[PDB]
Amino acid sequence: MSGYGLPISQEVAKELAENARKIAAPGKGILAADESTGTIKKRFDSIGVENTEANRAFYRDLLFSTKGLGQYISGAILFEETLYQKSPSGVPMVDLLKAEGIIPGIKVDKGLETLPLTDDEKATMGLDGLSERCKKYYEAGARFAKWRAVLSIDPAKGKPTNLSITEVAHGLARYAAICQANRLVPIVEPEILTDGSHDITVCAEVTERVLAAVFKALNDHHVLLEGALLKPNMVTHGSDCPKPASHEEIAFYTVRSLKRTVPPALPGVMFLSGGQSEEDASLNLNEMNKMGPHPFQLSFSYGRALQASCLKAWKGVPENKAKAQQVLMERARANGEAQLGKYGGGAYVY
Amino acid sequence: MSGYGLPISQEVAKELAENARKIAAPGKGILAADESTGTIKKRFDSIGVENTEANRAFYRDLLFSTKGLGQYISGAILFEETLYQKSPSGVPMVDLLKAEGIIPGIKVDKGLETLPLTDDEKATMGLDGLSERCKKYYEAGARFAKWRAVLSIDPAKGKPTNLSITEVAHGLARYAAICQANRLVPIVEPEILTDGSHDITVCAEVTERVLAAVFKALNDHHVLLEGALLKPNMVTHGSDCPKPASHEEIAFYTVRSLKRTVPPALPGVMFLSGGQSEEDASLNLNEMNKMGPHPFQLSFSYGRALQASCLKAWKGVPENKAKAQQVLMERARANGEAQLGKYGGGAYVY
Amino acid sequence: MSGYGLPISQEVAKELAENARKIAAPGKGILAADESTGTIKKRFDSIGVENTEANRAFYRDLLFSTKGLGQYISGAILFEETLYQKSPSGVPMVDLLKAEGIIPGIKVDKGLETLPLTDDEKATMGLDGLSERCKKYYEAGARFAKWRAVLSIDPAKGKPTNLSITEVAHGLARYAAICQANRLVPIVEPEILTDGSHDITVCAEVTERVLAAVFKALNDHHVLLEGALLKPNMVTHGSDCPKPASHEEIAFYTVRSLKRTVPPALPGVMFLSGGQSEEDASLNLNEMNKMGPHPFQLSFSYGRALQASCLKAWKGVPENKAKAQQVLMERARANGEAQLGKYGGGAYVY
Amino acid sequence: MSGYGLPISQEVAKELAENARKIAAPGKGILAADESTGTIKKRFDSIGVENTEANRAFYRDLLFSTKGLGQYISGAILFEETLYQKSPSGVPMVDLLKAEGIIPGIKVDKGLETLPLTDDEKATMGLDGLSERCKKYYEAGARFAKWRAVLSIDPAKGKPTNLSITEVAHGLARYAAICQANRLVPIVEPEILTDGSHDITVCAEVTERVLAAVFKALNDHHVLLEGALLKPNMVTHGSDCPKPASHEEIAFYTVRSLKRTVPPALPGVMFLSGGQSEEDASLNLNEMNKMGPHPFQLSFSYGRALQASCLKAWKGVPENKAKAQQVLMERARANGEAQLGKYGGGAYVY
Repeated sequence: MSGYGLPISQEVAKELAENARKIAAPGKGILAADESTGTIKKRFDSIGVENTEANRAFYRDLLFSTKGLGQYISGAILFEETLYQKSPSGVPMVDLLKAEGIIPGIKVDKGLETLPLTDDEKATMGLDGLSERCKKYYEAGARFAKWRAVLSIDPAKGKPTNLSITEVAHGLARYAAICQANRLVPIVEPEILTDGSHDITVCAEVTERVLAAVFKALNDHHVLLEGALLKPNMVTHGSDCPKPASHEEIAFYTVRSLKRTVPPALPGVMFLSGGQSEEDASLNLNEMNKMGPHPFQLSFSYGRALQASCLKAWKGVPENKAKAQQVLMERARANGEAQLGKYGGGAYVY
Repeated sequence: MSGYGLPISQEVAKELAENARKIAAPGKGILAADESTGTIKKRFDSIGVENTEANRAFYRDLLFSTKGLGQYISGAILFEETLYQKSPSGVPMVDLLKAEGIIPGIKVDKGLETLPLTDDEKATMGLDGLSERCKKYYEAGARFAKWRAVLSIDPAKGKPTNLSITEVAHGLARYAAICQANRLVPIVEPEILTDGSHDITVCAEVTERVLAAVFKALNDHHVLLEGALLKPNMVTHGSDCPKPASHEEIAFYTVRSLKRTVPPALPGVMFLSGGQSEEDASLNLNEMNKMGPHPFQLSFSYGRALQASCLKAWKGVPENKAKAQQVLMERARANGEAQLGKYGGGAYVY
Repeated sequence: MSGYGLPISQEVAKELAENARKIAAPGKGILAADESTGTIKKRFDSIGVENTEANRAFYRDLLFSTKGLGQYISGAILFEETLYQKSPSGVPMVDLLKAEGIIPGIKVDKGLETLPLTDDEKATMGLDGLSERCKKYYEAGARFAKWRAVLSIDPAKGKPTNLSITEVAHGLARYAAICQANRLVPIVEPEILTDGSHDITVCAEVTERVLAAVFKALNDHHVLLEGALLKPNMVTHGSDCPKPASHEEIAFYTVRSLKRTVPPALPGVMFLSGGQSEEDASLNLNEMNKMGPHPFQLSFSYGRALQASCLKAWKGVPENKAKAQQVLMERARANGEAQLGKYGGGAYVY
Repeated sequence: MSGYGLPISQEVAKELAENARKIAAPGKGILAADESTGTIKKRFDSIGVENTEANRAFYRDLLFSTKGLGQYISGAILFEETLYQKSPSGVPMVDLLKAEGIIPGIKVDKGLETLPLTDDEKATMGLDGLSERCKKYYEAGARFAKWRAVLSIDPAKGKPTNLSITEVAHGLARYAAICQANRLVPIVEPEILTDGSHDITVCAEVTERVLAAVFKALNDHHVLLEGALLKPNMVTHGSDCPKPASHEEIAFYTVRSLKRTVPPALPGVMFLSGGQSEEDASLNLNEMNKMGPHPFQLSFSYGRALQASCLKAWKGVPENKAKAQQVLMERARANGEAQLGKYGGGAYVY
């Protein structure tokens, strides 16, 4: 009809859909290694390492040159620096990924900014120049992108407010359509933070409301779900709760929230770990995939939950490199097995 | 949180979800026998039968007393008259349904009314007194309800307009929540009419936009998808097209439109036949279920496509009753087999 | 364009706009005498009068036969019973109104019903058959209509919820367009109740949000603002507050909330009195009209604030009739003078 | 309540409201001199002048050093280059404005970009870094800002589409709130282009729909209308029409469209001239202000309609400077008089 979205290029759509399914491949998930300069500082400060360019290059090479990582990792999200970086030995980071058949991805948002006259609710910035950036990143080897939006739960303050949800959904939908116009699969990340002492049922209600708004906006903006991925938070108690919900509970409410809101043309839901321990992140995903088969792949896009022990094993010490790659492999295998519901553990409500 | 829907009664939710799954049972579908007085007149005029109460009672008894119908029919939608009617032999219509294990359902809308200052776009009326009606109907044996909204495609006139879609979605969401509060599974019927000469791709675009709006509104109104059913139109060419789309095309675009918009917590999509021939209705459903397995049951809620030949065989003649029940069984079996993708025929684009 | 509202009949629009301006006439306002059977019982119980048909007829005749009332009263809202009623002396109620040049109006909503899964938030019912009712009421002499929606403020519960506001706005917009299609000026009444201990600034915020939503919906539904009236609550402290806001404060925040949301094509804002005393209702309106001139008429549509002392003077005693009509005239004059900012009293913040 | 906008700083709000009223001063309007490098090239190519920095500095100095211009010009919108530029004689451009008491303003958008999968419908870019830019611009002397969004009318293509309107409104509301957080009055410019052969009544319908959406979004984002200005298109026939509407018609439909959508807390509507001749722009504004008094100031924010003859008189020739300033004064006086409805000409439908 007149007034509807123009037809997407079949050739572009096929590439997006093929790459989205490759990223959401059974038994595999995403390594989120896209910490910005300031975020990697936090990661590095926790093990007392100077956040220099050489240390960042050493560490990202340690990750991406891990032999056999591609058995469990389908894609790696990079920060812009890393996409154009060489390892200490001189090899481009993207070439390390290609050697393992890992698809490079690129974080494209420009971080967070307070929405005026909210109680420090956040807009995600980055649409300006995004289309041109996506073209350059595709040329450099990226085939998917990531944009992080953030929402808070605070019942006393009415958070997340209508304005927060509307802004998050609008930014994610604009970003996703721009990515697809430039042949990048968009990872849509509406992260609801665990901050607070709310119950898991409150997280479930908020997650549903947010995802319903996000997917309506994706439709409004002509986003191709077949060529997109979702990166949501699992549904959990708030982080100030003294009792973490059981893995069975987390899996139940997470799957329920997704099935109530996510159309099944979407190929993959790649969870963020959002402060969970490495073992919880694996056990929670495993429990969801014992409830399968599902209408979309339920898998992982983990940063902290894939790297925490790796970092602690490396300690900034070059000599600890092999040990560090071994622990990364241990966690990659755990989460690949969890994708299949076959992880053995390591060291209806309406 | 404060400001969200109160929790639905677990006992009510369980009943709704159990009955919705019973209606969307594999190998079965819905007989839509809820023609109002004026609509059954049309049906009867086409075979030259006087639209008297006795003829209506005779015909509905002919349908519901068909021995073995419950093998293929999970539920029967009734008009209010029929819900409180006895067969010519004195048996309540609901008792005929119960004897076959067919769940009674009830049409609860009060028909269509033009939206002011539209080009005869239609609102569905009936919310006033609906909650009280649902209570009475549950007492009388109904366990699901139906509400029909209607949209037109007309590119030159911009139909369906924003106001049409907004009204359809609002009425369906209010109706569905009221039904569930009264322990009735709501069938949500946003019918996009085939009127016009538009292509199947136009029907697909409009269907997507409408369903995205409907399901956002269902979420806004706290409707439990686990205890609801969808009754949409298949995606087809307009009825003024000289070439009907292939069964393969209709199945592809119909499944695609659903997977792009319908969250998989919904248990069943029960298609309306919307003027299609009996054989097309079966072949189109069969073709969709050759593409399975699907995240929800794809089945039928057919009026014309289950009764056309039955009516033509009955001819208002009492003596043609057995013959008429035989042809009804033939079509019920065809469509039950089509639900499984096993109907043998009778007498990716982004 | 294709997809926009069809043009309203110029002849119908002119009648609506002329009658809306007659109702919002300088120095005059509306007598709200449309208490349903159950609401007039409350009014009558407060003075110990049996709520019989004869007593209702006696009292409404006492009101409408008050000589000279038309100097201050432009229109009178009636309950359906009264529109078709005769005075104890045999004169039709509408003929009493016509003799004073008071325009008859008619309440057309069917009362309130809880929205499912809200904390007893209310939908207004009555759209079914409304168009046909409006035709009959126009024939009987009504030239404007009234539909009351209700919202609550409760910060701890997040009231009014998004669903409440969406439903209120949708019902009011549908009702208003149906009225105008039938040559009745719609009074749009989104009453925010005073219940609770919130501050006047909270009432101001909520009133703004509600009115912004209402007027967006009126536009979506093709409502002619030139032929409509608004009946909102004044902006005040909650009724559990021990200190009532000053008349200066109430006037400031009320005018501010209106000027921030109401397009000036609307001819009149006719305030409800919402539990205020007779004197407060007059002084608050007077204070607003000392701040004039305004882009729309600020006037009154008072029930309790025009009748409280009248009822107390009548006491159900026929002999107290003249005294009762005198006190009604006293309050009508007070509020007519308040419309002009000339009431002498009786017995910027961003 | 919890969940509403935090209170705006009273000190910031007072400054914004005072400056907005100063800009919308009776008998005055805005000189729009904010042509970007590429737009001023077009302007300069039409008179055959090389678009060098020195020529731009010469011309902007010619404009802003016009003696007595502040009698008719309350504010001047600048391009960023000009805000930080000195005249050929060495005087900062902002100091020329201050000497005449003209308030400096700054264009802050980053231009237009196609919305993916639309028929070259445009988003306005520029939110990234906007808050930080506004701080710098305030320091440099700017007290108001401008952001231009663009919509097209094309009935056959359904333009402006829902996505276009939603994007325009979202960008304008985000921009306006960010400006106000940084003490800049935002000019909200949703320009509906005249392109096409549509009638004035089509322009009126589209303008209403767009403005209703814009002002709902401004409310959603907590924008202070008391400290904002609107810069809309007048309501006219499309530019391909052989007959331009009468000045009486343009004034009627323009005022009507505003009064149907713009809340009267907004202090000023400062029209763009949008391709009209200098004389039409003045006569159309004059005709609107013969229909006064209005609930907001109706005035001008003219680029082409204040400069066309000035440019043609200058011809890039330095010696033509005084003549050019004289013609600028002639047009400034014409439009200041038109603001009052006192321009003498130069060389109800529902």
